[PDB]
Amino acid sequence: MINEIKKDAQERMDKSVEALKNNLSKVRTGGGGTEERRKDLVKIVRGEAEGGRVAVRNIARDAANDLAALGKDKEVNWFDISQALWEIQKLTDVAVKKIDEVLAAKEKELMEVLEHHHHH
Repeated sequence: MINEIKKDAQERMDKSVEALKNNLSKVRTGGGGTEERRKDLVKIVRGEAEGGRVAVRNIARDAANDLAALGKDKEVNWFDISQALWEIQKLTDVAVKKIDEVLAAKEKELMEVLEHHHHH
């Protein structure tokens, strides 16, 4: 079951990160804005990013709990469970780092005034 748990977890986390990108692509200025108005949009995407983090962490937790439940099975090695929990932790770390990077790039896009934007 271990391999399945780890696989599902990677797939669900990848799914969460892609959903975040999808959702963030809807948040946009339409080609310009005052600093204040662009910050309104930044607050929204910050909220969504934390939603992504929550989702990813929830997935990791479900996974760890599914792993621990295997304990009851004497055929399952303690060391395989231990390794698998370490892998789940790595997956969360990678996923959160990506969400953080996605958020930083999105905020910069929202805030930075470019020559082709309508100016205020």
